[PDB]
Amino acid sequence: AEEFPVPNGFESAYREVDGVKLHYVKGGQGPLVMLVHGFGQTWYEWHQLMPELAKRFTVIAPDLPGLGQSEPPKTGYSGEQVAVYLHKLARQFSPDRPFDLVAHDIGIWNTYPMVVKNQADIARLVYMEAPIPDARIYRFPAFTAQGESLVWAFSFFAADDRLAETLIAGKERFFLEHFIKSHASNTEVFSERLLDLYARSYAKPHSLNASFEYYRALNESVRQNAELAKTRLQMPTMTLAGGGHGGMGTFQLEQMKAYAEDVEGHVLPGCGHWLPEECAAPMNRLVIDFLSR
Amino acid sequence: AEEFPVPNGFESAYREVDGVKLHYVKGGQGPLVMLVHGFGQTWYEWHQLMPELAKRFTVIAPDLPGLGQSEPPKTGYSGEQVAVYLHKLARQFSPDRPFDLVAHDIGIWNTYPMVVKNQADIARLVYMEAPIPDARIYRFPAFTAQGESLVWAFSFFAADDRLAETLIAGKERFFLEHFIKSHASNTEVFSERLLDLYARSYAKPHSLNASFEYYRALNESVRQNAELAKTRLQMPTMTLAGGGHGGMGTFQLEQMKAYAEDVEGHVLPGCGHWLPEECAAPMNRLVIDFLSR
Repeated sequence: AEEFPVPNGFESAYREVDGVKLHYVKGGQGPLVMLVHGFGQTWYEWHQLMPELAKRFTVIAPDLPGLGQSEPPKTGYSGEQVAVYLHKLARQFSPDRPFDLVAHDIGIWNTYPMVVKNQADIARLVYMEAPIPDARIYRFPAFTAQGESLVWAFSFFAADDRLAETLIAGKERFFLEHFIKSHASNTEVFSERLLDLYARSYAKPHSLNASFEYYRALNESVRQNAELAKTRLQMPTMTLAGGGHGGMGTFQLEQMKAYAEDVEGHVLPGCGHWLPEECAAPMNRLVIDFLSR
Repeated sequence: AEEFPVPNGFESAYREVDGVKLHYVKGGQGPLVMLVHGFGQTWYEWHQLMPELAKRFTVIAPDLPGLGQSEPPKTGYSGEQVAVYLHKLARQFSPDRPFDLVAHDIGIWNTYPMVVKNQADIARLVYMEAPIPDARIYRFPAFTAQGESLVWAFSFFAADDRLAETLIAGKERFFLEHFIKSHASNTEVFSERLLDLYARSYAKPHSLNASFEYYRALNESVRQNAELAKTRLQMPTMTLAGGGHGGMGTFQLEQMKAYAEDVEGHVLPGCGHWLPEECAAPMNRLVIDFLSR
């Protein structure tokens, strides 16, 4: 069974990593690039970018532990813990060469530690649409002069007593449409059909819970990154962020500069949080050109 | 049928104000004190204070429009609109002399405009545990190093698509318990019977909706207050805030200083947000003493 349609010429497979079975979609030939999705989604967010990338690279797009068709982690959900799974996965397919990394949203939280701890394993890096967990997250506002703020949901998801699962179970489809669209500038790309696909996946009880566990581990990740960030990233990096409603704007690049010696950043106008879907053409182009240098 | 037990010597009654049937509980003799409840609650949060005050004053405790047993407002839920009803209600009972006003939580939002615009009508003012809606609310953090922040619910409640009603319906009891206790230092005062009563009341579909419409109007209230605030309050005022988990701390007095010329404040150590229930005795004493001067 596949929760989402595999692109022609790609395979859907699984690999056991430290006792956890990870689902991934793989295709193409050449140097490895790993694409890591974020909250509310799965590998499928990369499905339009993958075919073009696979013309030049071996592309692998895993489901984060607990999400999509991947089993929950056995250690925990903090960035440093989850990153081990992803680093090892990538190294199964690129054991003797560095690989490229593209990550979106909590894909960042779940990769940063393995990047900083194995810098020689990472050739080039693309980060989009989310803060690296650090003290800056504590400065985002709970409420804005426009209405709901960008990250109030962090508290919702992190709340005790399984507040979020309890309220959202049975209403996953409704909640996800609200969440995704409220964070979008080009909301029209989120058809009822596409939303059905994403909602069916995260409605799996272990997936709904795993979604929130990432946020419940966020403060732990912040504490981990406080130690880890004493060494800057040395490889070429690019940040992308949406300039429209729901996007991170200049924050993405400004924070990344504290983390990387070599970074070029882009803000995409009229695009919100969901770059691969809201603004496929310019995002795809930026990523492909960057990785193809 | 009464949603909550009326204290001996008080009457539960109704008055039509501008086409809206408002419910209140009234007793005592002497000059009038109006007690205005906030979110999650009704007139009943004042039920311990009322018979002590009723010894020196005529005490009236209304249900806010749409909450408890009061009809929804016919105009709207912004502070300036709601304040009209509460002001006219008070004047029916105290046409010939100024009355006192005690307000908690969103009771503040719903009274400030009528206070600032009718200063001659207000003898003395007590505000506890909530910001007057102004730009300061945009500084509260979405998330904290300890987990869920104090006011992330502002965005949750203000969200469209009836996000809050939709998620909370059928789970009203569960949600209110978590919300109340997460904003309390003294959770023990909230018995299953007490929570049952409050939950039953706000679970009325029009009451559940009314609850969040106050937050959906919050930005409008902030804009209203930006004009109103040009005139400072001149009457004697006191602020109270909880010093423990869930409380506003020093913020309450500090904000009030910018609005009022004559203000004294207290922070109550060991108490959270729900002062009349968590810390009835010291709160009652401070209010009674302040008003009895």
